[PDB]
Amino acid sequence: SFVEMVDNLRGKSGQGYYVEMTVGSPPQTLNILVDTGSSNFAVGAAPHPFLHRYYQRQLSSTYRDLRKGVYVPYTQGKWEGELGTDLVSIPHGPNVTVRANIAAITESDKFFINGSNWEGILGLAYAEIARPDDSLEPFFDSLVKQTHVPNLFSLQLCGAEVLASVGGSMIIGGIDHSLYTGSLWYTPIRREWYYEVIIVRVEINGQDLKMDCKEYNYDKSIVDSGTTNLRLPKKVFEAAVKSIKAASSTEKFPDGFWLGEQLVCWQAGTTPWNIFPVISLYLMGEVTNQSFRITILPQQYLRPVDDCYKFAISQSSTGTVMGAVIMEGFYVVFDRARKRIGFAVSACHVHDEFRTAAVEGPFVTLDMEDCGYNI
Ligand SMILES: CCCN(CCC)C(=O)c1cc(C)cc(C(=O)N[C@@H](Cc2cc(F)cc(F)c2)[C@H](O)CNCc2cccc(I)c2)c1
Repeated sequence: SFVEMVDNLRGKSGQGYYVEMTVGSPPQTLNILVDTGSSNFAVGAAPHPFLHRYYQRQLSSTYRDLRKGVYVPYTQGKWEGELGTDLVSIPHGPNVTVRANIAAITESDKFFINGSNWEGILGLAYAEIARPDDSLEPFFDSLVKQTHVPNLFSLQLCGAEVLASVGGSMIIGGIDHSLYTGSLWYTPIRREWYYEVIIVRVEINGQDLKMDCKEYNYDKSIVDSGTTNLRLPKKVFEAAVKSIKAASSTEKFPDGFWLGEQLVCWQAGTTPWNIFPVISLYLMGEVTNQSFRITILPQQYLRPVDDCYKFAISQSSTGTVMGAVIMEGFYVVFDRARKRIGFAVSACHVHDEFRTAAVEGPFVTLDMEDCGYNI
């Protein structure tokens, strides 16, 4: 948790947060998307219309070919590449250098984003979901094994012609207490593959959705910085939108808005935040029958793009995805060492004059274990 690591993240609204890294010898500078939703470290390694620079293996004296192909299919897009290892560093991170697996991207489809300013991706999740298989050690694992950096990292993602620039901090190896206020509440990492968690209750403006909690984790729920929106299973999504619509019934918006397709704008500075309800996600606590809640404001789920916004909540077919808009305003600790994820109100916490993002506990909830999808 270094002062030199504060504000080491940057990006554009809806295009992901990236950190600067160097690869090879001499160091080749590249901006890398911070993704807790995957486990492969990959970098563009061949010309592409959206890439202004890329990894050139031939220029690295420390590059070693692993003579193996690799391919990763995400929800959004996919890429193909060649495996190898090389020295990697994070200029505004711990002062260490490690030899890590690197997938040199040679072919991709709908992966890179025009104007995003990043050229690669850093999968921070576990080996179990790494490709080709779990034998390909993820970056963070290599970092911990090769150095004395504690097995933990934390993310403080902050909110906001071109898209609004965003900023944040990735604290590697510790917790920086100046980045949050109040107490840190922890939910268990259910299984070490994605950063899987369990949601036991969901409220919209204090009103319980009243669903069998298995629905909230229908298939699974994960914490994913590589995805912008809060993605919800069909049944949960419909209930949530229906509730939000009713709360903001004072005004009417096109279906395109609710479908997160088209945007909605208001007279500069008049966005009626008060008509939109807060959303509370109750996460399983470290103790049976005990949970805590993180409360999200509309300033979070209505993403900036007259002031224009897009509805940052959408339907998922692969489980709940607590994306960047949910993480923004909270300090999230990925405590791998104790298999838990912590939440606390961020220093760049979620706004409002009458309301505010919060992390509150405990709340007694019986049978939280039956909320998960049992393989
Ligand atoms: C970066 C923010 C902007 N974008 C992208 C532009 C629309 C989003 O908000 C967005 C939206 C959707 C609907 C899906 C994804 C997505 O797939 N993200 C992965 C990282 C990533 C993929 C990529 F193709 C582009 C990109 F910018 C970011 C993430 O890992 C997925 N984790 C779950 C998982 C599933 C299967 C397999 C594995 I392994 C993991 C990102």
